[PDB]
Amino acid sequence: MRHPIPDYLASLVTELGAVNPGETAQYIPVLAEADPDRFGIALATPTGRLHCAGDADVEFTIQSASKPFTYAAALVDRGFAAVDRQVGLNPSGEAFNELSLEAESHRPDNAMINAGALAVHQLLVGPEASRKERLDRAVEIMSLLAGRRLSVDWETYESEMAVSDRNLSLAHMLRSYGVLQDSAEEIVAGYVAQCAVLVTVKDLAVMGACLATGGIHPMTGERMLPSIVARRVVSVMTSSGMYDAAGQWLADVGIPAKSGVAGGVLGALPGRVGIGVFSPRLDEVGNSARGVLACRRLSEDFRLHLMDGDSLGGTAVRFVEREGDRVFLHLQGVIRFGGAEAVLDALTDLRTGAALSAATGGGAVHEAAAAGPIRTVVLNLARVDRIDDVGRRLIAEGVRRLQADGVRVEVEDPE
Amino acid sequence: MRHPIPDYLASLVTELGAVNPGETAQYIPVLAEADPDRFGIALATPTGRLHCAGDADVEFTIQSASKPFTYAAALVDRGFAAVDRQVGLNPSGEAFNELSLEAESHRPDNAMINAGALAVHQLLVGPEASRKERLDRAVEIMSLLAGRRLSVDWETYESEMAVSDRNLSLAHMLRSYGVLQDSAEEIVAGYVAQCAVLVTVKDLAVMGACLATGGIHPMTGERMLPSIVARRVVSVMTSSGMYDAAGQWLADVGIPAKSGVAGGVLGALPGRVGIGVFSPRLDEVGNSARGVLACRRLSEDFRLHLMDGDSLGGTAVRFVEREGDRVFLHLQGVIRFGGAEAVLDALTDLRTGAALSAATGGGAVHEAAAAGPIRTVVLNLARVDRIDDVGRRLIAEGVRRLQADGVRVEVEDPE
Repeated sequence: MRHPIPDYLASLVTELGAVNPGETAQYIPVLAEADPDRFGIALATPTGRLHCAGDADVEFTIQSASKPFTYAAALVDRGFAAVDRQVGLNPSGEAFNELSLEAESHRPDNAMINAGALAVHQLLVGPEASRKERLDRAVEIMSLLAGRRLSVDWETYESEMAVSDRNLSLAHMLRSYGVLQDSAEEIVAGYVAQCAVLVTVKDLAVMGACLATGGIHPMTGERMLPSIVARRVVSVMTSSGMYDAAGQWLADVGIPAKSGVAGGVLGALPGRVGIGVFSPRLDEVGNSARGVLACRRLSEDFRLHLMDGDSLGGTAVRFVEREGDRVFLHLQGVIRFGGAEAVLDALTDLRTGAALSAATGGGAVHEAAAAGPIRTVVLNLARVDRIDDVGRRLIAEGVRRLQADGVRVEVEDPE
Repeated sequence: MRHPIPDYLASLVTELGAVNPGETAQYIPVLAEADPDRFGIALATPTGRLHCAGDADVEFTIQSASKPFTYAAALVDRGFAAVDRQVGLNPSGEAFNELSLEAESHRPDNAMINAGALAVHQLLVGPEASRKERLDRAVEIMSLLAGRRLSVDWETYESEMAVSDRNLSLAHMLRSYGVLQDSAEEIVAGYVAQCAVLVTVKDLAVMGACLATGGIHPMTGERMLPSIVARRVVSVMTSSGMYDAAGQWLADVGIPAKSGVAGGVLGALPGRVGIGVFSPRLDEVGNSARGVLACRRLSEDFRLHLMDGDSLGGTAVRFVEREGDRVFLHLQGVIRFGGAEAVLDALTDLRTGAALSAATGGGAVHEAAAAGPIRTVVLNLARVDRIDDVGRRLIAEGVRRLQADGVRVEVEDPE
């Protein structure tokens, strides 16, 4: 059959496509003269599906939406300590206030604002890295998450450089406070090239999906980033992505995102989807008017929100059977604290010493109390996709306390 | 056997219990002279389990941690429009700045700060509600989520009233801007009594759990609040609960929470747990020193964080079987967009016109491609706990497109 989501997307494109308020970034001709009658959107899932509609295959410079990816590369290349000493985690407007540097021992507020992005670029490969290395590293992280080699639009780059006095102001002030070690010109050029990286709505969706999964690429299943790093990135996207409008945005949209002045909007909702949107015209605060409106629509219509209780929970326990002397407990899904906690409940509801469930979501945990004594328990993990360190330790300890009850425990774990 | 979580909690209490930095709220004798050598913690799960340790059964006034619950009651009693016109969604420090009222058409920044909490109390039952009704309503919402009738500590109340000049300042300024209609004294007294509601660490955990589940009480399974309301409440807890430290808190702890000056800390992580913590001494910014540190520990040790990709996803599809002519697709868990989306993939991977999975978390969606033509599909929902409107519509549309393929579809749905 035909998947309905791509259809929902086409509707939305047609709906919101009816109008085209605002205007394109006027500070440079390349963006000032860009065709405004363009509108695309993409939704990449964890499993690897990519739904889209409209101009979702049209390239445009990523601009600010590049900031979370370089942030991820910096945290990976230098570790949290080195990065947190140069970049804060406080939300704020893009407007620069010197008192903010003198504050919290000299460091821009966050990686989402330009001052922070400059500091992040400065930190890209290492203290002795060259300009070319940091630029390549920025292109590399973005390409790795997109799953294809990306190009830099040098035309937009040069156009931007001719009017980079502001970013130069920020860079020099950062140098003054010891946040930048290389030259203002060098760091600004690197950041400007970084923003000139070309991407389509589909790429942003895929890149967003890597972040939504905790660092796993949805198309290949390879871990591109550590989960803690991906977690920090989406965290700052949420608290600072939409600047001083972040609070209202978290509440009313609930989707961590970041817009770019070329018209692209990046979205990343943990555990659910990667979002890419494209629409040139910006609203009064510089965000893609339709891009931002499209995120708001998806949120409301699909009832998608960071505050959703969409967790495995008790469903971690596929089922529990008591054939006679032994008990068979099967697990499944992505097991972390929530699922592991439920498993511990199952092991405890046995005596080695319905409606409520469904009403909440305890899965087959209730089948534990329902299930001659019990001399052996079999934990089958065949249906379990993966388990984080926490889950492993909780279940490991759970198995340990079973034996302590003089109960035989066999863990059938194919892979 | 013995559940390990309560044991983890005991360790933590002993660990963090080793020291007791800071001091008790000195503004009133009742809190100034309270016994500082007290420390408890509780973790209530969605299914209905309640783990705890230390002084988790010792009552104390809820203070500020009452703000999200009255916020929930106001949104329920008056609807979003009526509340959003009097209360913003912008994070900020507790320090009052008049320009903030003149801003965004006269309304305090958010429900977590005192000015906002006063406006919320003002909105409690209705425009013609009496003082006694609004106070009862505040006690009622809190009792309903705790699952027991709560009492007001009138001794703490009176003690607070003798030094309520500041809250009176806020209330009068709000009246000046038309945010309050009743008298300053009346609204402040209501808010002060509201803060004097007595709770234990276990109650906060349970109350937090109601919010974590989207409004469902974990002990009975009854819906106490609409999901959108519970969602708005946790949203504001996250963006404003920790005031100007919210960004750093989201990133490093990732648990929406709110502390009270009596030493209580409330936590609510969607889909996973309700947190209650108690420890009298406050740090330099007025938060429970150990309470806040205990939340930070749970986050790091259990790897619990709002940015976790802990979702049902493809696990929504329990399994897919092709006996011969017909296909049997079984669903399970809490189905919302994420799970429903996966189901649509299953229905589409059939022709009516492994490692990658586990690597991500597609569950048994892959069994769709793996599964003479196909004349009938059976959707069994017996194992599905519940499904939100979005999921229902997506699956409803999915079934509709199957038939459109001239495929027989039977939905076995016991309950």
